[PDB]
Amino acid sequence: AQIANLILADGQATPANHTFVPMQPQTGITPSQWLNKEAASNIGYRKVSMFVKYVSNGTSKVTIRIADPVLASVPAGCCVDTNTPQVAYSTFFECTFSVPYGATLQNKKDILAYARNLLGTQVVTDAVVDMTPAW
Amino acid sequence: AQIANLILADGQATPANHTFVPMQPQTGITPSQWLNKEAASNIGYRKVSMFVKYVSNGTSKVTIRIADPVLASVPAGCCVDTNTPQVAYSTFFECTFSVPYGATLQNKKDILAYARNLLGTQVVTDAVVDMTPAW
Amino acid sequence: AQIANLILADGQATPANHTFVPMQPQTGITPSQWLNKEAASNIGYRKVSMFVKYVSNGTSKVTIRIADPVLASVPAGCCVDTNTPQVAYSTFFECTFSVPYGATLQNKKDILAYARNLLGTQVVTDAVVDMTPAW
Amino acid sequence: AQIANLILADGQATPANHTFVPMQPQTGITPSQWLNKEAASNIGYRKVSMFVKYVSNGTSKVTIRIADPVLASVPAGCCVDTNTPQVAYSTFFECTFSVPYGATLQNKKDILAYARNLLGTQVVTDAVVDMTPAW
Amino acid sequence: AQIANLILADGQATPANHTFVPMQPQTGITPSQWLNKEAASNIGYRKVSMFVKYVSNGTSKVTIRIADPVLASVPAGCCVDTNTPQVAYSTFFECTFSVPYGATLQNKKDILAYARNLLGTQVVTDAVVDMTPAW
Amino acid sequence: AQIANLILADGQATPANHTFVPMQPQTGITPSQWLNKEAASNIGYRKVSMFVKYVSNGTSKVTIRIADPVLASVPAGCCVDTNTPQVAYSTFFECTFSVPYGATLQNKKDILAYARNLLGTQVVTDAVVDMTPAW
Repeated sequence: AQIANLILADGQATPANHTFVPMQPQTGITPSQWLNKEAASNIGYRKVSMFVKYVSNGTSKVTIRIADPVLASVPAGCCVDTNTPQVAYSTFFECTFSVPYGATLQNKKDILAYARNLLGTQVVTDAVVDMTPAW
Repeated sequence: AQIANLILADGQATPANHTFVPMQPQTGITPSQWLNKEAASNIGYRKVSMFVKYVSNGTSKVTIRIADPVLASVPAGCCVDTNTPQVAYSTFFECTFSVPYGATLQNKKDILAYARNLLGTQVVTDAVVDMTPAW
Repeated sequence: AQIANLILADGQATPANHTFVPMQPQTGITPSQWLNKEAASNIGYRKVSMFVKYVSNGTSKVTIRIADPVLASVPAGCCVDTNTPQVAYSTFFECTFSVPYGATLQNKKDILAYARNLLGTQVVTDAVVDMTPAW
Repeated sequence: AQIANLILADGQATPANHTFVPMQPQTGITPSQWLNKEAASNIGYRKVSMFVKYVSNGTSKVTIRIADPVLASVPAGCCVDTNTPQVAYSTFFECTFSVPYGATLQNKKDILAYARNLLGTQVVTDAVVDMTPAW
Repeated sequence: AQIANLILADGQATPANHTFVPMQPQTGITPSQWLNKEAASNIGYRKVSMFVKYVSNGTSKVTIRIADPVLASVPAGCCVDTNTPQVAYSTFFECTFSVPYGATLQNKKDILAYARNLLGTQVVTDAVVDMTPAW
Repeated sequence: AQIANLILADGQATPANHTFVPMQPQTGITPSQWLNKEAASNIGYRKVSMFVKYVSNGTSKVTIRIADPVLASVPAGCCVDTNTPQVAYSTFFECTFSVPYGATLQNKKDILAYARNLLGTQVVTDAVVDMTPAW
């Protein structure tokens, strides 16, 4: 997988696809990372990043983080320098897969599928969106 | 979501549903958690735990961790006992959603969808199974 | 040479081509490296790494190292874990070309050819396989 | 393999064979080594040397080094004592095979072939001759 | 922009394309750099290098330098060996684009075009080649 | 080269020629400089300046800088009088040619052409406009 564009669909009544241009690939410590480039200021750009640490005799790790910021919009007549905008708040998602040495390709398939199916579960969607726990 | 059984499909040619009995609900200090209860050994049970920390003025946090013990993959010569480190004989997935107070319902839906679509992406599938990163 | 797949033939009666997926390109500090990705275990993957340090006034250096884990050869009684030293359960080949600044293109071609012909020589083949030196 | 002459072909449009007389064989610490005996002075002679350390319970090692020097030629009318010549620069190739105890003859064949095929690869010839990396 | 070959036309009656093989991609402090690979010795290789510092809130900076070295041809008198070359002199071009936070994309286009056209201008060609100012 | 008008094409879908009336000829330390004269206030005038330091025995130096300022449009809130304009920001381009004593006239031509073509290159256009490095 050479680095290339990334297309992720937001959650709406009808999802609309959002595109992520690559900015830096994975070499050494630095992780591969993409930018959305949709917001008004350079700071509102939504970003994704990933790093695949392959440990030949040890615990390999895949780390992913997704950042969705929302900029601070002030009334139009008001005066805050547009050259200095701030981020009001930003949602974050951070996950890490930990795969032992000597794990079967089937074990890797297994855990990937468990993670994806769990995040697709009604209890998980319920918890993240409505803030509703499993009581 | 009252705590109840949880059904997650493994990754195979034909995926097979695996069931998760609940063990305890979510409390203020303990996270809700389930158990696979398939393998004969206490070790081979697969666990899934989740916790929804609501912060009425601050960053709420949903935390999820999935553990799949792969003892089949362990060589016959290696002995597994209480002192064997967990991260050496089982696969793990850990994610955390961070949701600031004042996030629109649409922001919550958005980040849930971004996470799920990203883990569905081919680049992620390729990186977790074939260990191949984005270079 | 943009980094791309690498195909190396093993030594058998009928040699069998083995493919090497690229993992990361060559950077100023990290060397370009590939992976075999054949054996089921993370350990059994065979790696090949290379780095070309250009010294515009001095001794440039090309460095290559090849690692073939032979876990089949390990006795059943011996356990292999993170603490097992690498050089005990895998074969290794490490070479370094040192090219001074001001070397004619013909000097570079020359030493490449001398190295390749020497490793092709029967004395080298005999010494590496049958452990028999030149006495 | 008793020590005997060595014939290595340089890299040219049409390679021309160069011969290496043996000077010292491998006994104890001292490695087997051959000399080209083609250059004008005794210091320009190109040399090859090899050592096969057989470790019965441990990591056996085959070490090879090839030295191609180019002497310093000064204008004929100029006066530098011909009894005291210097080497302007010299190219070097150094490789080490590391073979574990208990490695199959097939594993030894394998790694020898991987090394030879890799040094024969277009990316390797490109890197050593043109100073071109894998980017 | 993944790093790839770079083709630049020299200044002649009829310009001739010169190719620049990459040596180093930009990562951290280390800047992207390409080499000409035409002169025989490792020194004569011409070098182009660039570094893009993106400052998310501030003055971002693109820095570029072009180095055209010419090897010295010594006379008989000084008696430096024909084989050890030295660089006589080298022409240098070093530019820096400063792009502030609030800059329009059209502004970025504008200034790049002004720079290119100004290096095209008769006044600049006159000044750089004949050392004649604009009096 | 007596100082005279200077015409430079802006970067647009269709470039439009912009004229630069001279203000100052190069004399002593004071460098030649031209002004755009398009924005209404004396501040918005864009400025091009150049200085040719001919060093009869040493490294001669041509220095150039292009300043593209954009006037600020204030909102109603801060209540700076409509009549007093302020400069919001300005893009800057600054280059320096270094020509050593022994440089061939062909070498001067060469480096000027390399600079112009490199500012033409897709990598540089990409980097300056989208702040994307050559990774």
